[PDB]
Amino acid sequence: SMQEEDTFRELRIFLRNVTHRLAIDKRFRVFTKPVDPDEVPDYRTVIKEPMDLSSVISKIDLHKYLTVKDYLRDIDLICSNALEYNPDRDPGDRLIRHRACALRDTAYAIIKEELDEDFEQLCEEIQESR
Ligand SMILES: CC(=O)N1C[C@@H]2C[C@@H]3O[C@]2(Cc2[nH]cnc23)C1
Repeated sequence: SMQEEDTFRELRIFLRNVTHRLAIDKRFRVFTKPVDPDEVPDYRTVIKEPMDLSSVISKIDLHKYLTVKDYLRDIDLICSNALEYNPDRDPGDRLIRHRACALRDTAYAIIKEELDEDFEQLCEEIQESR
């Protein structure tokens, strides 16, 4: 229905605003673009599904996310990729792990405060019906 397409357009507006607020935070700069194959030629042999905040905005605009749950699966993949690729005790690895955990926790906290649980349940019920 037209009302259902208005629901999904409100979901996209909401996801673009959360994603912009993560992308401007100086802590999260390392997550704003794909890892450069040139600088790190080993990255794509270890990490089988790379993800970054620029790809997330592209995916919103391609209508890839019909629920906030499917968006959070990509935020979780950015964070789990960084924990798996940078697991060592040295300060460089520990700093990127601390930033990855802060990106995940910040996204979840904005969604807990600003997403209406009945808006998310409506998106889930339209998705299930298709
Ligand atoms: C997001 C992530 O997990 N990354 C690991 C890489 C290792 C290190 O920070 C890089 C990018 C880079 N270029 C040169 N050294 C590096 C980003």
